[PDB]
Amino acid sequence: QWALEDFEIGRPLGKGKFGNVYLAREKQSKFILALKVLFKAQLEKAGVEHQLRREVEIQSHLRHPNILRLYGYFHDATRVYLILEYAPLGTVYRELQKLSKFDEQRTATYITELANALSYCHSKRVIHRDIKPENLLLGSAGELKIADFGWSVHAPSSRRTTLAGTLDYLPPEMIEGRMHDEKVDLWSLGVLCYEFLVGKPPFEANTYQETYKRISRVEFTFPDFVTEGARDLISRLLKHNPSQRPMLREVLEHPWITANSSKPS
Ligand SMILES: Nc1ncnc2c1ncn2[C@@H]1O[C@H](COP(=O)(O)OP(=O)(O)O)[C@@H](O)[C@H]1O
Ligand SMILES: Nc1snnc1-c1ccc(C(F)(F)F)cc1
Ligand SMILES: [Cl-]
Ligand SMILES: [Cl-]
Ligand SMILES: [Mg+2]
Ligand SMILES: [Mg+2]
Repeated sequence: QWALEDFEIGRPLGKGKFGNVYLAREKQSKFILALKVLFKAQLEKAGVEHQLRREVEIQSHLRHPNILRLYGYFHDATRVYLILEYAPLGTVYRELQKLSKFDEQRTATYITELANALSYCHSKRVIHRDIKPENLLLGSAGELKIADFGWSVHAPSSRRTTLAGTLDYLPPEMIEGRMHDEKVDLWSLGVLCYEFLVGKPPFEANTYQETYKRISRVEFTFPDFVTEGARDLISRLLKHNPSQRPMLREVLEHPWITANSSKPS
């Protein structure tokens, strides 16, 4: 169906390990979108063809206001193209670097939107497993949208692919290569809440080996300015035993969230 000739390419929107994303406009409809370009050669080399198919299949059937749309795909002799919804206000990552840290109302609103989107995902037993600021985009009204479903699977699961970059957002069971389920996303939710309020993730360290150690032992402390309500929520989410982590309904109905968020469930 679609081919490259159907689109006019614009400015670079961002880069990932494999993804090279551009602003684009479809010629006949003038529809503005984001084009995610991947190189077949590096995809074959890393042997992650299965990750790309899972990304296309899972994301294209999901329909939720806080989840980025995937309209379609096409491919030539060298590249693969994903046709995505364009997010005009950029990443949460960039926004965090601008402001250094978010206030309690901004943080609570983001968490509510995340919890809403994850609740929808888990209802189909879809787990994301790669929730971090670079993969959270912002709509035209500043609303949060989850993207990059390249690591997503159906629960329960093991891990068959090599862990690439940072360990900062992964729970002990995933890092120790053990079996895991939906509760991995809730650990990540706890890591984000901390980083949103503090300015850096709770287990950050100088080396891979040390970050590994702090995560498996759950070693984190709060700065003085973090209030009692925030500490309660974060402490509940960062449990070593996954079955002790709260349900998403509990997060959405937490007194600190309900008092500070500006959006409903
Ligand atoms: N729909 C989009 N709108 C705006 N920017 C995007 C969009 N998709 C991706 N980007 C930018 O490109 C970067 C990489 O996209 P992503 O799909 O996460 O690539 P990868 O899967 O290689 O990590 C993101 O961090 C973001 O900054
Ligand atoms: N042809 C090659 S080579 N390496 N990956 C591919 C590939 C990966 C994903 C798809 C997709 F259909 F899911 F979109 C198609 C092709
Ligand atoms: Cl290109
Ligand atoms: Cl306190
Ligand atoms: Mg990404
Ligand atoms: Mg990816």
